[PDB]
Amino acid sequence: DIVWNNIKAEARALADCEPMLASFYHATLLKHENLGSALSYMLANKLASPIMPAIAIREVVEEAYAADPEMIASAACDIQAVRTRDPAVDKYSTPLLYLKGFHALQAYRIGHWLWTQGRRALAIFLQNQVSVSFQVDIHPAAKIGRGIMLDHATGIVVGETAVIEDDVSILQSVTLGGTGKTSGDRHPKIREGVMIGAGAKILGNIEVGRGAKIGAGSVVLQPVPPHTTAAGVPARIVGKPESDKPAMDMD
Amino acid sequence: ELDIVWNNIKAEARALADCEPMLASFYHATLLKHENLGSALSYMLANKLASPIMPAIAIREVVEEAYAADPEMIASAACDIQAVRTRDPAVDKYSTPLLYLKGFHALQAYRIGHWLWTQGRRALAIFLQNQVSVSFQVDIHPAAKIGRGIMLDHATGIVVGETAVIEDDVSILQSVTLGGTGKTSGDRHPKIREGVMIGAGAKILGNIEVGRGAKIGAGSVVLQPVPPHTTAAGVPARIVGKPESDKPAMDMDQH
Amino acid sequence: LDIVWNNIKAEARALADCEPMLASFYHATLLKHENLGSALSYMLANKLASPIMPAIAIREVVEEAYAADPEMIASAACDIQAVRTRDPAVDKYSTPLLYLKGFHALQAYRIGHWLWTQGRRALAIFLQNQVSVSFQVDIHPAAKIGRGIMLDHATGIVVGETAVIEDDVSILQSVTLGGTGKTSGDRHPKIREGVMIGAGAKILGNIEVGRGAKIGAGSVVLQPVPPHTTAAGVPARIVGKPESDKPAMDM
Amino acid sequence: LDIVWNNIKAEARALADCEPMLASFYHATLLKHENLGSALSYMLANKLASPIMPAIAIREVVEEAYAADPEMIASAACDIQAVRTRDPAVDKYSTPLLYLKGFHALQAYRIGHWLWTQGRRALAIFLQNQVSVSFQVDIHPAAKIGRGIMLDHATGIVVGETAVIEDDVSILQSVTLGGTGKTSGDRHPKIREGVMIGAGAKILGNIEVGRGAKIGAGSVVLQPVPPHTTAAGVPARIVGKPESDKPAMDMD
Amino acid sequence: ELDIVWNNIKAEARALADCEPMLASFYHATLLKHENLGSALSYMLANKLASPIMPAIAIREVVEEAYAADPEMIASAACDIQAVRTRDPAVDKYSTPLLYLKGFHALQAYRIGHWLWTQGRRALAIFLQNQVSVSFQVDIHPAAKIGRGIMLDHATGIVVGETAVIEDDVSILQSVTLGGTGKTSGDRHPKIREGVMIGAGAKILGNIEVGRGAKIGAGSVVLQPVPPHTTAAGVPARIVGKPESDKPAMDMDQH
Amino acid sequence: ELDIVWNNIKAEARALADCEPMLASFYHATLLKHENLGSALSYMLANKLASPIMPAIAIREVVEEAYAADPEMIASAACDIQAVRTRDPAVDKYSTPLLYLKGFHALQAYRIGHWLWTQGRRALAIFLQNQVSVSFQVDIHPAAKIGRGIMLDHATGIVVGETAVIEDDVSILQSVTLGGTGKTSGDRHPKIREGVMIGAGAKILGNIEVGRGAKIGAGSVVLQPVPPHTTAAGVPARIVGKPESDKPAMDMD
Repeated sequence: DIVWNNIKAEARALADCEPMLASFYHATLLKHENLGSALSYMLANKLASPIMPAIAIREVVEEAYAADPEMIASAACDIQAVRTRDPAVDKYSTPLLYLKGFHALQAYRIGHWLWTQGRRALAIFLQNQVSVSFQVDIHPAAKIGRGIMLDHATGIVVGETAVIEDDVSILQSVTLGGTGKTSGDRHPKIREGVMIGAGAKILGNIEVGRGAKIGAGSVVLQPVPPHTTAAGVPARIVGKPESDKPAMDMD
Repeated sequence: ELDIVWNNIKAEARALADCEPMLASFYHATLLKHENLGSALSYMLANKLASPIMPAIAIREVVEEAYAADPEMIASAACDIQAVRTRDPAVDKYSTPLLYLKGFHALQAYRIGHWLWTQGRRALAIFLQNQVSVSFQVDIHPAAKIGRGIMLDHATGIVVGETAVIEDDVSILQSVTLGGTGKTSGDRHPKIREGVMIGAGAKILGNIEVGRGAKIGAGSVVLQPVPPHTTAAGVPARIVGKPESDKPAMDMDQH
Repeated sequence: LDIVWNNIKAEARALADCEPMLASFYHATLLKHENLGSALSYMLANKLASPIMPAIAIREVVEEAYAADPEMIASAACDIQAVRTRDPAVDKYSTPLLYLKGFHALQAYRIGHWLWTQGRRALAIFLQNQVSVSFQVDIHPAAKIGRGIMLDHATGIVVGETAVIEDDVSILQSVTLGGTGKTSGDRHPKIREGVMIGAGAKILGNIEVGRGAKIGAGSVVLQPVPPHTTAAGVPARIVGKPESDKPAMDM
Repeated sequence: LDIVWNNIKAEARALADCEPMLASFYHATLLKHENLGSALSYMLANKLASPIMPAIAIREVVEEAYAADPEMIASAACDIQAVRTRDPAVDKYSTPLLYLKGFHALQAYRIGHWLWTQGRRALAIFLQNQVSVSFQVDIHPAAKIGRGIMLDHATGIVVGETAVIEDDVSILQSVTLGGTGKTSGDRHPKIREGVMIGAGAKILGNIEVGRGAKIGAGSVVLQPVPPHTTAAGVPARIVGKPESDKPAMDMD
Repeated sequence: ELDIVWNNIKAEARALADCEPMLASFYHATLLKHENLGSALSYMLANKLASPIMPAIAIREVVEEAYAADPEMIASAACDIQAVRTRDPAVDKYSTPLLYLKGFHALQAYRIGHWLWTQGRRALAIFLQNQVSVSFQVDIHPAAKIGRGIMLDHATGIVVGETAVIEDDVSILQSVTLGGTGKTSGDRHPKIREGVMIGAGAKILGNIEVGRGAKIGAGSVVLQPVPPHTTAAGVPARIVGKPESDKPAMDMDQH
Repeated sequence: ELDIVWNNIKAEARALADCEPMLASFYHATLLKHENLGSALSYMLANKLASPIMPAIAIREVVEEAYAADPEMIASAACDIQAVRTRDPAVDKYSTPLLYLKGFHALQAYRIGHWLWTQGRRALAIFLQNQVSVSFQVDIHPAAKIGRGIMLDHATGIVVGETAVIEDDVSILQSVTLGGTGKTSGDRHPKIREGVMIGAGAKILGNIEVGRGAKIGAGSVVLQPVPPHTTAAGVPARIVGKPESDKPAMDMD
């Protein structure tokens, strides 16, 4: 509710800032009563393709938001996460309009909901369109929570059996990928509060304890305990982070 | 092998057509309406490569030409499908690579640009090479010599340069670079041999062998040659062991 | 600018005959223009075009910027020369202009930079993020980047708000000149004249990279790096001194 | 409106099986909707979409109008019935909705009309002219048109600012309900309930066409025309009286 | 009358390719890259009928099917090309109808919908019929029986209804309606016979003959049958004379 | 006259920009961002003529060339704007023709193809002629000689052939055909003179004068010459009168 009024606020100012984009700001933000509508609009535009047009995607997204409204809530926490944690982002509207990490994340939620409902064929279709379109490959069966930030995002991979809990922050090229040719648990369970830096690779079914910090470039083959800074290739513990939840700080 | 894979695709397609009404016509357009795999492949390549400069319809003419002129490309692709199905535990269907997976699409798009480059049609090969980079996030120079039964899982970020070779039964992941060194033309890209796995975010630079059955770890930056049946790793790459199978491409043991 | 522009035009006439399907393309992009500045606005308009801002409208903006700061066109000619010599895969002055996303993203950065100078932030941000989606090269408009630069392959490059890249630098796929902290202010690398950075480096925070250094592939560089030094490893220690004065020219 | 909608849905299920290439089309346009109003907003959004206003954005506008004046949806159901009976080429309640530019233009008029009532003139005009280009039907939003209307073929229809068309009218290609003068004010026909107008009529100025008349094909009608009369000729004199009460229903 | 016409198209195309650089690739794509007329026609129809619902690539498959199944359609179209070139003094080239003239395109699109309707593929035939109305402003019901050597010059506004017939060597202009009467199915559309011209803005309603070689006046509204070798005209249509040539379609003497 | 019309367009545009938020950026893109009418015209023609074969950006280069080479086109178009505003009681704004009216667009697209044809760029002129037919339902051969202050109101169905002439201050409606006869090249299209109105669905065939100030009625099929200051009509066309004004184009009686 409060986040949505700032978006609308910022939008009125931007509409005056840049005439070329007035109608854009009006179409994406100002014409909607609430965030859920701005989200279906944005997802429809960003996922649209000849095979499924915006208008048809929007029907699907609205279905999912009608059926599990906490998605909209999740996304509002995802907006707040970016605004504080990204010093490049000074506005509640920037993620919603412009940031592929945020878009991919919300597109994941739709495919997740679809997969919950056993609508696998669609979930997979979208998963892969999102890869091509936003350069983020998240399997719909992954369990991701609220207040997440995929900053820059180009190159993120997250596989079938992964979990990401609330208040996590991830960067470009991070892979929460698997090992083996065999189905079953083989993807990381990343716990509440973790930061992962650019170009980490975290493979197999391994915990990353509640509050840990995976350094940039790190390749993490073994479990990593809470409140620990892992790093190196492959990853040994070089540290303990400077805050309880290093996701909020981005050291 | 190409007849049986094609009937499973068609089989799966009939079921999916019923699974998801919104996409019936999609499944029909991409898979069910075709007599064979080669047709489904030209369809898919035409749609995925299409651009105002060369529309699907025009790309398809080119792809069909190449498949008419070197039908083993269709064969190669059927081995690429089988490779993914077994090696990817996320992929439980012969149709998933064909419909959805940019690694598979980029790979087949490479084969077209390769054929073009063999025919001296360089301008086109380059055009496509770079469109495929933009469209699928895979940058493969057409002059590279890549074989059958290959898997570019996830694929975002793969680079493979002018003088590289990849032999049959190789498996590669996101961000792998088979890139070169120097400002000078000539051999300067890896020759990756039959059976290798390369993990996420490797960088393998210059003209260096990677022996038949080796395993390049994730994150690894590989400046010197790597012998057969060896597990390289680290930045830069030293040998930390020997892999757990003959051909670690088939297993995907990233440990 | 005039020397090459004639080579581009030359190469174009030959290519027009090489490949009939693309004659009209070569004519539209290169042969129909009196100078490089026009070929650049054409190419940027086509490559940045979107339903929200069509080629025709983007071109008006690019032409404005080139009218207002013509040294952009100059910068881009040095960017073309840089690629031709340093890329042994590229044997033609026209290849970067037509085909190479690194080159396109780089020039698109210059437009967003100019826009940001003029306080047209809303637009600069819009373009920054379209370029991320379209070319997989995220760059912040506020970064200060110079002439004779090469982003070879490019997929995955990130460069953040407070970065500097000086003249005669060469960067590869997945390089991140990214930041640290949740706070605004200087937090991105200042990469100096002559540096090469190899594939998949990650250079984080406000740190110098001295005039002529060489960052190895895969390297994660958390501390300052002195001139004429070869850093490497994860994290990065000095393993030597490069083989040329300015290792950007050699690769 | 309920019964017509179930036939559409019925026909759609059969067609979905008839033609695999168009399954997803039939599903997208007809089968996935609970009611006619939704199928109408869908169709109008797709057909009016343009880079300036995308389907998604048009749909929001159409849904607004249908929320604000639901009798539009009703009007359109009568327009569907009209075509099915009066067009011997049309054997299905779904054909107008999917395929017939006359029907589309007519419903697009209703949206621009509603917009113009709300003083949203700039939009109404924008759409009026997009519809001209897209469907070759130029209807000014300020015209007052009613239910059970059929614009069969439609290419070339013009209908001007001050025209009225009442319920149960039928019009063909190239018909112009156009005006005269350089001056604003009443200058367009008031066509009354039951009229047929044939191909390539031109009916100019502020003139009645009485309740049940029949304007022949090719006719150029400069003077008023009384009820239950067959006009014709260039210019139009009365050559008779039609064979039915309401010649719109017959198309003699 | 094919094959010689096709070499002139190709000839003209080579010259035009040099005339106009902006359109080289267009001339190459539509004409020069094809071995025969049938291919240029499927190309042309695919591009011109393409829509998000059915893309060029998909339409082309359908057109090729029809041309494989009833090759005389290609023949018919070559006679339609010849017809325009002689009868249109604005058209000095065998390629102009194929590239540019909506009458010619709509005509050939009719042939596809006709073939479809013969095969009982009504839903598609109707879809195309109406897309052609929107795209080319020509509304021809697929069930109409139209023959070779026809010219729809200008074409904007032509309507031709379910039960109409047009025989070989007919010429029709903008706004002509070969439309019907009644609310009832059955024969109710004109049977226009070999050699007729119809001028701009005629309206010919109901099941009525127009004899072999007649000439319909422009603006004419024709409610009764019209005998061979007769010039009808007026609103409604009475006979004002006899035309100046045997087959007034070939001349276009509109007086 | 071209300065003052252009300031009204710009004026109207700001008001409309506030009227309708969905279209602000449209009004800004088409009208407000341009220094003069010539730029707004190249913009509009580029967007409206754009196609996969020739994109807006490429068409605009061509239109700008023509306007640089024969600036009186822009002038012609300003007279075409004024013509519509007065003569169309449905049009109360100098900007309506420019944004929205296919008659106006087709007319200006004709001017480009005409210029191209004068320069011997026939292949392009023909390409555009026919795209305009498909896109705007107006079929005007580039070789026709058409003048300023013209109004194609509604326009759907207009045809105008190779050897036709339309002089200044003419007004034409939907379905009008200035078409020809014969299979033979040479003069065979009407020479319509200054001041004529032609009503809906006229058909005027062969090489015949229509004198300076005449009025062709709606539906009329005109096979013989028609003298100045005369009201023709009927099928075929005989003289039923004399019009109520000197130049019946300005009145639309």
